[PDB]
Amino acid sequence: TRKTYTLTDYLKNTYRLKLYSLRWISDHEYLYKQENNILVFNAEYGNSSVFLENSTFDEFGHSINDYSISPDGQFILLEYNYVKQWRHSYTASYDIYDLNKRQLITEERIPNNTQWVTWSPVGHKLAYVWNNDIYVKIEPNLPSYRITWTGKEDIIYNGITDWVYEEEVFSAYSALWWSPNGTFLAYAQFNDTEVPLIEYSFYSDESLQYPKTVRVPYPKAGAVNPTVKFFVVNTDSLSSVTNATSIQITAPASMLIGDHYLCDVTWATQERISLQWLRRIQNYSVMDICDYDESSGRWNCLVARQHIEMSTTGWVGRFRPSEPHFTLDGNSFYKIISNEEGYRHICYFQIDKKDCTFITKGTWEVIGIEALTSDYLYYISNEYKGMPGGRNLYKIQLSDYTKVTCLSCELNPERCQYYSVSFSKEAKYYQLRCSGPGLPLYTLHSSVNDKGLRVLEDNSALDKMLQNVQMPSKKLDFIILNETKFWYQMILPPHFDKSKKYPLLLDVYAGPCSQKADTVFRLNWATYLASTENIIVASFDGRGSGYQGDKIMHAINRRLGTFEVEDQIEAARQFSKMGFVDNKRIAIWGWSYGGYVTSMVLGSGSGVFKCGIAVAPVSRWEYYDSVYTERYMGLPTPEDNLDHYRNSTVMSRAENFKQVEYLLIHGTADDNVHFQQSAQISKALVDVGVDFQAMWYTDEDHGIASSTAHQHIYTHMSHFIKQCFSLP
Amino acid sequence: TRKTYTLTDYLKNTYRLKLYSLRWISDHEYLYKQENNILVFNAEYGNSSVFLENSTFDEFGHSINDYSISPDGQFILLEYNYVKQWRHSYTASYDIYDLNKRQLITEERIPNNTQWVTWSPVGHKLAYVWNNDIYVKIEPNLPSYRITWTGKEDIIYNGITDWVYEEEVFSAYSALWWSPNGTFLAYAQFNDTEVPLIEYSFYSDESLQYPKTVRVPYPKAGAVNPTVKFFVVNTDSLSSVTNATSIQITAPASMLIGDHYLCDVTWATQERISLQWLRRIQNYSVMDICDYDESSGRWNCLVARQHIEMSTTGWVGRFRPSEPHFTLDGNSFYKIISNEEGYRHICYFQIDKKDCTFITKGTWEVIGIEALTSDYLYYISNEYKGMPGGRNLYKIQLSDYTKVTCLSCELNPERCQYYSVSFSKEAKYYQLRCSGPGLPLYTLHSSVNDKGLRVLEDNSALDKMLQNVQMPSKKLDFIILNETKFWYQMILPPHFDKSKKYPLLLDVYAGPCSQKADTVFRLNWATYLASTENIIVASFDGRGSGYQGDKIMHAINRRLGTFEVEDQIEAARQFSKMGFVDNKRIAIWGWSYGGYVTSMVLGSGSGVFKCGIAVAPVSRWEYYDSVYTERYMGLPTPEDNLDHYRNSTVMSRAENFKQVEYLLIHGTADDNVHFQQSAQISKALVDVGVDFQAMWYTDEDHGIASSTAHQHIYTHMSHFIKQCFSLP
Ligand SMILES: *[C@@H]1O[C@H](CO)[C@@H](O[C@@H]2O[C@H](CO)[C@@H](O)[C@H](O)[C@H]2NC(C)=O)[C@H](O)[C@H]1NC(C)=O
Ligand SMILES: *[C@@H]1O[C@H](CO)[C@@H](O[C@@H]2O[C@H](CO)[C@@H](O)[C@H](O)[C@H]2NC(C)=O)[C@H](O)[C@H]1NC(C)=O
Ligand SMILES: *[C@@H]1O[C@H](CO)[C@@H](O[C@@H]2O[C@H](CO)[C@@H](O)[C@H](O)[C@H]2NC(C)=O)[C@H](O)[C@H]1NC(C)=O
Ligand SMILES: *[C@@H]1O[C@H](CO)[C@@H](O[C@@H]2O[C@H](CO)[C@@H](O)[C@H](O)[C@H]2NC(C)=O)[C@H](O)[C@H]1NC(C)=O
Ligand SMILES: *[C@@H]1O[C@H](CO)[C@@H](O[C@@H]2O[C@H](CO)[C@@H](O)[C@H](O)[C@H]2NC(C)=O)[C@H](O)[C@H]1NC(C)=O
Ligand SMILES: *[C@@H]1O[C@H](CO)[C@@H](O[C@@H]2O[C@H](CO)[C@@H](O)[C@H](O)[C@H]2NC(C)=O)[C@H](O)[C@H]1NC(C)=O
Ligand SMILES: *[C@@H]1O[C@H](CO)[C@@H](O[C@H]2O[C@H](CO)[C@@H](O)[C@H](O)[C@H]2NC(C)=O)[C@H](O)[C@H]1NC(C)=O
Ligand SMILES: *[C@@H]1O[C@H](CO)[C@@H](O[C@H]2O[C@H](CO)[C@@H](O)[C@H](O)[C@H]2NC(C)=O)[C@H](O)[C@H]1NC(C)=O
Ligand SMILES: *[C@H]1O[C@H](CO)[C@@H](O[C@@H]2O[C@H](CO)[C@@H](O)[C@H](O)[C@H]2NC(C)=O)[C@H](O)[C@H]1NC(C)=O
Ligand SMILES: C[C@@H]1C(=O)NCCCN1C(=O)C[C@H](N)Cc1cc(F)c(F)cc1F
Ligand SMILES: C[C@@H]1C(=O)NCCCN1C(=O)C[C@H](N)Cc1cc(F)c(F)cc1F
Ligand SMILES: *[C@@H]1O[C@H](CO)[C@@H](O)[C@H](O)[C@H]1NC(C)=O
Ligand SMILES: *[C@@H]1O[C@H](CO)[C@@H](O)[C@H](O)[C@H]1NC(C)=O
Ligand SMILES: *[C@@H]1O[C@H](CO)[C@@H](O)[C@H](O)[C@H]1NC(C)=O
Ligand SMILES: *[C@@H]1O[C@H](CO)[C@@H](O)[C@H](O)[C@H]1NC(C)=O
Ligand SMILES: *[C@@H]1O[C@H](CO)[C@@H](O)[C@H](O)[C@H]1NC(C)=O
Repeated sequence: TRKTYTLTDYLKNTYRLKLYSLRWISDHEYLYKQENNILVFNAEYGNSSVFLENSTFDEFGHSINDYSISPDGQFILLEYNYVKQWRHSYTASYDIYDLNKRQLITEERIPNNTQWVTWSPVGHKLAYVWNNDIYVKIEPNLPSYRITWTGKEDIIYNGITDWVYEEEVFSAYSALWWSPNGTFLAYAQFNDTEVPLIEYSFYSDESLQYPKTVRVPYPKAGAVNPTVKFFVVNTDSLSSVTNATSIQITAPASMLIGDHYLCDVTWATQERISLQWLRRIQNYSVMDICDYDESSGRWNCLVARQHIEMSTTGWVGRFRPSEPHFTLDGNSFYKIISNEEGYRHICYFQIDKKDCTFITKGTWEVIGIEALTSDYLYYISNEYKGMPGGRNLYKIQLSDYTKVTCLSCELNPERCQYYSVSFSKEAKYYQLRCSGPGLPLYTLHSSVNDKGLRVLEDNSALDKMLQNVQMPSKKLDFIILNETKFWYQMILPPHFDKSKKYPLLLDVYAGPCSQKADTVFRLNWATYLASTENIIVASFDGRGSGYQGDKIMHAINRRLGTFEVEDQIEAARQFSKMGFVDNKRIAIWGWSYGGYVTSMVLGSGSGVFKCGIAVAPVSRWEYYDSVYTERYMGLPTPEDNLDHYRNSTVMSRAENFKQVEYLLIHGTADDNVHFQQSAQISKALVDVGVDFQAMWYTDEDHGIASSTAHQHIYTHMSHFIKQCFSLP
Repeated sequence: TRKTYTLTDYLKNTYRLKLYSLRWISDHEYLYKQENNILVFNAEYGNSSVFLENSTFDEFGHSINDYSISPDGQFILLEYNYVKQWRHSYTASYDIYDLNKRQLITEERIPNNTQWVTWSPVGHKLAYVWNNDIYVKIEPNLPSYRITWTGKEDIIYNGITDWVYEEEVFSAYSALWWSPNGTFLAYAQFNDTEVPLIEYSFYSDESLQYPKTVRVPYPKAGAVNPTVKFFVVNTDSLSSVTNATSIQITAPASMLIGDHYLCDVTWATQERISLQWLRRIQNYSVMDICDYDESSGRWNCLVARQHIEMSTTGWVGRFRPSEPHFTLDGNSFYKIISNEEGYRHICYFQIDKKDCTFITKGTWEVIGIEALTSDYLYYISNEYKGMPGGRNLYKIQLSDYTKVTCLSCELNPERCQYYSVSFSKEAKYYQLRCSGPGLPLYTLHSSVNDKGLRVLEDNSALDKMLQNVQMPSKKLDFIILNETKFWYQMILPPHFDKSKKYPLLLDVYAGPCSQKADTVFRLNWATYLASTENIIVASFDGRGSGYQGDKIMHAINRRLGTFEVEDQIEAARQFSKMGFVDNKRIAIWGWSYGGYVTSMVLGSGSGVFKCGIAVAPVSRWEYYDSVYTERYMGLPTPEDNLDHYRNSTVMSRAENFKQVEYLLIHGTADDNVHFQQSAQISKALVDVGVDFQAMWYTDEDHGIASSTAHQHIYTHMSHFIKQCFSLP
């Protein structure tokens, strides 16, 4: 009786998870799409109205992929012809619709194949990138002003990031930043002239007779990196001059001496901007704070306002130096930095004083600063119950740091331990997003008195369905190794019986500053494996994992492929010693960094695992990109860390794979972890006479997320796992 | 008790067939390499002498890949630094050693990276190609004369073939032809300027940070083909002060009207050369016979000497128009052509006469003309016992065509039914090479009275080893289909018992004019499957197969992927009805064209096959090269045969694979059948949700022949077949 969570359930998404995505358009109103039409909600009372009826664009002749209302509510940007590129980048067509006179603007329209478009933060100015050059339109129906003329495909990028900056630094395609009231438009320019190209075939539809060769500037570890420059243009002067001047802001001398990166851009006030630069050896960063000089029309960054951030134990920041949050007057800012103990906490800075004051502290960390008002700073941390895998919203009194209120901890402690938040424009209201351990719960709250206004989405519908299925349970706990505690989670089959021996699958990622043991509720492949196949799926956060202090996170500095790999093997030993695991049936699998660790574990000769699956794995660090790799590994040169680069490859352990069953999978169009990486693993295995299973996914990328391939790969992996555990 | 022939025996070659490869140097002597030393043998008595010491180059410094003694015996070309290119092409370095003065020539030596080299047919002149240009050396130690100056990598080829001409037309890298006494040097010139390039990644050794992109001019079906020109140059009148003059021989107007190919070059006399041209629509070819004009210095090809060869049912020739065999005075010639019954026989032509006289006839075919004297013409045919899969040497009296004598049929009928032959210079002697059904047997014979002089190699050593192994047997027979007989062979497990049910694997190629059912003795994968796994391995020759007349061969004209696929299913259906076949365990596998047919069969929905394996298969004809594809399919244009091109793909049958187990294999560096072909197959399977097994071989080409890859692919396929058949 009562069905279980099956593979088909997962692949067909029969049990749908509901969410509540809103867009604040002011300090007390937000937009919500309720069945193809845009509604506007009054936060205060919960009442609404139709902002844009679903029939507004039926004869548009195109499927609108997304929309964007200008800050002043006067226009709406319609995106269509969406064509995905990398992780964040894509191109599209755009039309502007005048919401007042209800008409679609047909003159001086945004070009087709536009790479990026953004409204000014105030009013309705527009800035967009086309053919790698920046353009600005003061009015939707007027001609654009071209800002740059150097744009050149795969070579010069104005206003948009190149491959590595998009993926590893800004996690965005856009590289432009409007000043608060929209007067200035700041942007970065990347030059990839000497950056080597990764080349791979793209087969496309069957009708393409000759395969296409995709070529993208991609700097592998130790190769020539793109160089970068920063500029600011006064958009208010565009209609007064024929060719507005882009004033350059040069990097400090400490960065110019060698290769470096621009890693953060954050406006402070209408005439003050801050920039952080990072040396290619990512343990030294500098923040400049630059002011507009109204008499010279130039930007100057006083050395008395420069802030240095460096690390003696690792790289700076979790993945990059943190962003500052300036007070209204721009004279001070809050920033998350690692304290003397190695834990990331909020530090209060005066712009012209080098010593900051920490406003939080403890053996836990601040995840992020969410909002700042004249009286309070709101942040998310894992302080609650000392659970590094939990997240809660807190409020600290700027006039009395001992006054810290946890705003989400006790709301529903059993159902909610992992929160995310979304504040209105002036932080007058905030939407809380609970994502576990129970079903996601979305709520709205008033900042003036921190009172709950109402439940936005409680997922009652799904709760109703799941009651008729034997769902698995999840356990989150820790084990103590060398005096330090390390967390793990287990997806346990229904009616779990600890007096039995269950087969165990270790689900691993384990890249630096990652966390696989948390309180988030997920419906994924492990759900089906535990529920239907009675398999225990475990994950462990060992050395190198984040949110637990630098002692743990920086333990793998300059040594990827060691401690995080070993700790995974040790975790499996610990789990077997728990008594309910069948030592004859322990498997391991991972994707991406997880594919690498899995492969390293399978080739360790530990004898602990019977089989494993690596999906799109890194196989040798010299094949991965510079920014990410070098951050942890330094440079692959004899004078630096070449020996470890050469000693941490999967290929060097090929012989040991004779002891296990291995399934290797990779998408041929992977622009991130090149197919090359798995090509070298398979070749090494063939060379030592090792048999193994393999699967390539034609034209799929690092995500192997196309609908058909997603279903195909998880189906293939399920058969392999079931076979290895002989269920069947 | 007696081991079996195992997979390791196949992979490690424990049981080696001995050969006897001799090189005729005159009408009565030949060279044979024994114990690394080159000996010269007197054919008449069998006595020998050492020709060159295996130690002469003891300290040569390089590993000699091969040697080539000049016609006059005065010099020996040493080949080293061999680097393989495609199926026949490669580059290497060469040295010339003087046998008389026992000295290595050190002045004016052949360049490194030479693409082709060849002695003149007489004496010791040399002609070689380097950087795509032709050079001639009258003396080994003198400077060479540059014959061509237009050589350009991947664009202009002088004296060497481009990819398609190498693979599909000449089956050689060489595109130069010396006149009989070495006076003239004829050569072709290929222009691939507008030929599209196939591009694919080459990963190389682990140390290569960025994969390289290989690109080769390769015309896929319907694409722009390379153009060709033919030249003749007098090597007796070269000057070191003036650039050699090449005389062009243009193709006939019936050829110049559209795309065409040069398909054969054969010298008739010291001053007469014959050339055959073929239209891109390969059912029309023309032979020109050209004579040197001593007063003009030009070459004239009289129209009265033109010979047209066309086909109304298919293409011309087996794979191309056959080569002519001219008489001593070059006034007449013998050439194999399809007769009015559609059977290939020898026709006797007068150079200035249109009608030729057939000298052989019957429901069987001449395989090739092997030697010609004033009294007899020697040839190989499958006439004996009406077995299309057998081959014997015959001679026919030119003065009375009714006098035909079989020279090998009765030598040893039980052990020998498949012969190839090698005649000395003036056909005074001939070496017979029996290759089946028993162990290979090499013998020497004298033509005057067809005496069997002696046994050169009888493989008695191998015979002694095989008596201690349980070897499989081979059954060759036929089934009837619509009053027509089609042959098949079965490799039967040792101690075959017709009262038992054996699983069966259909080994298929089935390309046009192929033959898989024959009397040849082979030690291969099938030998192991039958001997050790007790699997019957069968092969069948259906419509489209060769050596049985055009009625059968041309049955698939303009329709590949139809009758040849259906006939394999029909054969399996019949075998499944036999008492000794387990109809629950019938599999099919093939490589290359056999990979295509295997895939087409598995996606047929016939229900006869449980599983199958396709290695480097063609999946849609538009992806394969023009010369081979168009020969059978015409052009992929709506006005020609595009519909069938689109209806004969593997991809369109994806859905029907849900009922079978399929293993798809392909080398990533396949320059012949591009990985693309399998990449589209897998994508189609993923798109309809059908699970399957796959394996790519990094950097392997169409042969997947490197030692490690070879062992790995056959090990992997063995596991697949055994699992499919439930064999321990
Ligand atoms: C939500 O409902 C309120 C209450 O009816 C609307 O409030 C408006 O408030 C102004 C000033 O207080 C009044 O003068 C208006 O008369 C009210 N609106 C109307 C239509 O009478 C508010 O407009 C509603 N908001 C949404 C998004 O529907
Ligand atoms: C991008 O960087 C390249 C250098 O990598 C710059 O190109 C050089 O430009 C100078 C002067 O124009 C030439 O003398 C050099 O020959 C160029 N070097 C190379 C390798 O091309 C280029 O100017 C930069 N582009 C921009 C817009 O800054
Ligand atoms: C606007 O100003 C920029 C910068 O002065 C101009 O860009 C220069 O263009 C010239 C050739 O026209 C080049 O020699 C320079 O190298 C360019 N400099 C930069 C920074 O790009 C641009 O051409 C001007 N646009 C117009 C319409 O005049
Ligand atoms: C946005 O901020 C800019 C910069 O402070 C404002 O522009 C300045 O306005 C003052 C007047 O208060 C002028 O004296 C300066 O010449 C302006 N400077 C520049 C660089 O333009 C601008 O007015 C603000 N925009 C809005 C809408 O308030
Ligand atoms: C190869 O054949 C050619 C052509 O038949 C011979 O060249 C001719 O030789 C005679 C002398 O006996 C000359 O008078 C002709 O002018 C030559 N013809 C040409 C085209 O050169 C040549 O002698 C023969 N070579 C050998 C080694 O026998
Ligand atoms: C050689 O083959 C071609 C193609 O099959 C024949 O040419 C014509 O082909 C088109 C279709 O491509 C048909 O519509 C015509 O009926 C075919 N015949 C003719 C005369 O056009 C061509 O006839 C063949 N040549 C010979 C000598 O058999
Ligand atoms: C094979 O044997 C013959 C003798 O039967 C050898 O001798 C003949 O050839 C020699 C040159 O090759 C001559 O010098 C002899 O005069 C000649 N003898 C006769 C009776 O004809 C011959 O050389 C031997 N061949 C080899 C390759 O060793
Ligand atoms: C090789 O073929 C090319 C192209 O067929 C010849 O060049 C011709 O084609 C060019 C376009 O690719 C035209 O722009 C040229 O006008 C045309 N003729 C010349 C002289 O370029 C090229 O000459 C051929 N090369 C040889 C050695 O025959
Ligand atoms: C072809 O290349 C080879 C390899 O460079 C040349 O051989 C010489 O090899 C020695 C070592 O064995 C080197 O020290 C020399 O530098 C090489 N070159 C020379 C000129 O000595 C060879 O000379 C080249 N030959 C031709 C015809 O190109
Ligand atoms: C999560 C992390 C982040 O928060 N900020 C910066 C960039 C986004 N982030 C990343 O880790 C990106 C990395 N390229 C992800 C990553 C790591 C790895 F080892 C691979 F093989 C492939 C891959 F895609
Ligand atoms: C045997 C045949 C011949 O005798 N003469 C001419 C060329 C050599 N010959 C060929 O068939 C060559 C073809 N490219 C072989 C061939 C056919 C096919 F369908 C493939 F997918 C791949 C392949 F390599
Ligand atoms: C909005 O459009 C949807 C179609 O997605 C339709 O079902 C619904 O009835 C519409 N609702 C309103 C209020 O127009
Ligand atoms: C975009 O492309 C379409 C079709 O190519 C064209 O009709 C339209 O006018 C283009 N719009 C712009 C702004 O270029
Ligand atoms: C930064 O890293 C390099 C490489 O390990 C190191 O030599 C240098 O001392 C580091 N700088 C600091 C401040 O730790
Ligand atoms: C031979 O022809 C080439 C090609 O044009 C030319 O460069 C060279 O100088 C010529 N040599 C003589 C001696 O005419
Ligand atoms: C004869 O047999 C062939 C196959 O051998 C089949 O395709 C055909 O339909 C049959 N009938 C005739 C009249 O050819």
